[PDB]
Amino acid sequence: ASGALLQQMNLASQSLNYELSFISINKQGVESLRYRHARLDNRPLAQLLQMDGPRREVVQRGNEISYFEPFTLNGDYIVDSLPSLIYTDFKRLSPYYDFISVGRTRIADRLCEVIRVVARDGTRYSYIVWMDTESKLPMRVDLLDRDGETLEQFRVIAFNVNQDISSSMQTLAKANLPPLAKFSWTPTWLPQGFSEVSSSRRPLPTMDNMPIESRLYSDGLFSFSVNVNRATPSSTDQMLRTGRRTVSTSVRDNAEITIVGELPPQTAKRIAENIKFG
Amino acid sequence: ATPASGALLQQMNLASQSLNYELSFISINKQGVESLRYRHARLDNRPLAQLLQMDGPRREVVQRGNEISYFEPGLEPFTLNGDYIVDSLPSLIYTDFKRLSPYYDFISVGRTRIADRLCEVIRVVARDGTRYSYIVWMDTESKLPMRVDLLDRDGETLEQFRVIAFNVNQDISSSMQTLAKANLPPLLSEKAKFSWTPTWLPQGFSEVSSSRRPLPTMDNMPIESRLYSDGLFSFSVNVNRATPSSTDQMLRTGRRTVSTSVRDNAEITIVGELPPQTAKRIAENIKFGA
Ligand SMILES: CC[N+](C)(C)CCCS(=O)(=O)[O-]
Ligand SMILES: CC[N+](C)(C)CCCS(=O)(=O)[O-]
Repeated sequence: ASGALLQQMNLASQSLNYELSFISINKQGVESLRYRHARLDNRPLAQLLQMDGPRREVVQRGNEISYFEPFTLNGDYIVDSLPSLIYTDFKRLSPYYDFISVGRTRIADRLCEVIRVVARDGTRYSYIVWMDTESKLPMRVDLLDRDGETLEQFRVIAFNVNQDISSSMQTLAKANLPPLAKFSWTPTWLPQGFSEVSSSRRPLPTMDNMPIESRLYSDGLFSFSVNVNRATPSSTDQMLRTGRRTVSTSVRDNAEITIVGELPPQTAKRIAENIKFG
Repeated sequence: ATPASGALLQQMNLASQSLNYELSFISINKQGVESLRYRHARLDNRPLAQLLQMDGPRREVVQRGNEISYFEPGLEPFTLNGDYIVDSLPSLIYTDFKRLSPYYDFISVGRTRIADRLCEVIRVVARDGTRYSYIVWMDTESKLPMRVDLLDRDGETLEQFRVIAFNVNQDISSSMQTLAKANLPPLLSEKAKFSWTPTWLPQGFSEVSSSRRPLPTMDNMPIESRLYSDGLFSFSVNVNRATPSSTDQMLRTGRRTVSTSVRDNAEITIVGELPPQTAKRIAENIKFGA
């Protein structure tokens, strides 16, 4: 029951005290991170630290996420390294994802269940998760191409679980932190599972205050934005894929459509070229 | 009010040999990113160590005094004599920097954060431009190595050692305490002078041992070996009787260079952590009948 195992991983991630020492591998290279999580006063407490170079820090205290290099904002979880699929509602996903068992294997000196998370309609990237058989915490996570090429890799190098909370986190618990629309277009085609999260109109940083209209879509796991703005003679069709960011611009009619998010290029384009106007 | 680079390096060496610690590190090279764990302690005025491969089959290597035991996937384990576990730590760590200094330069490149620690950054370069070099990041408190790169003469990195998490001075683990008293696999099993010597060696190198060994051939063809080291890098000069099938060739993989040259009736093959150019220069400077 992979579905159940994945739900358990999510739950372990949200409710245990733990420290993960892990590396993030992608085209940029091998980055060294530390994540600490705890529960204190029935409230989440977390720290993501960049280990090498300048001291980039991010902390979570309840729904306050404070960033450091010096602000804070609201959110239910730290984003985009610590594998956002760890905070995924897998019950929400099951109708349109397959969870596939690929057996057990040693990662980080632990026996792990290995599970593929694939969207049924062949439309998105996929994950494969190695989870600790005891703690249920994620030991390794690969983000994969539709062609099986790896875009991003999360690998735990050392960890501990169930220990009492660091002086750091014990401090952070009390320490004071920094604290801080209707469109004329819709997408006619979205991959099975996606639904709108928010809409916004934003003035572009240009001499004309030219609006850009954005819809944020998510399927509980992957997310992207559809951005529309009035076309100019300098607007062009183009595709850029780096890692998990695809930027797909297409010009249709008098509009500049740009899709930004975790999507195979093909899918982004298919969305772009299915927006109905008027 | 900060020490010369050589004093720092000596400190790191000392820290490595006398502290109890655990390094969780990755070694990066053309193979990929491999995840290792190294534990070191001293118990009964004796070294105690464990190198564990963290992913896949459970490859383990352990040190107890001067015995090194090798544990493997579905294999009978064995023990050898050795002063330290190899392919663990970069060899750089066991180095005697007092010894190296007449022929190496130790160059400060400042301080930087590795593994949430302020580190001194130091290049270790051989003065005669003859070898690969290292750059070390060393924890400013513990003195332990936090990162180590081995570099081409062109600055390309051949191998990288990076600690991801570590602890120091913490109690010797009950796993390690078990090892001290554990049953180790039984220890598993020539002294001569030759007619040839290398006339050119990089500044610093000196002979470690000599041996004559019968090759695994129908004729019991001897092969004569001199092991050289400079305290950091090491190589062997191997001579054997040339055959019609003996050819000049160079193979460099990572930090193994195999350089064969045939001069006169001899097949000379140099094996070790040396730039190809240097290996060849040694091979083609052996005299015979000295
Ligand atoms: C086939 C070549 N590219 C564009 C990289 C496609 C890779 C597969 S996909 O759809 O997941 O991006
Ligand atoms: C000079 C070109 N090659 C041999 C490829 C670069 C290696 C330089 S080396 O071996 O001395 O570091």
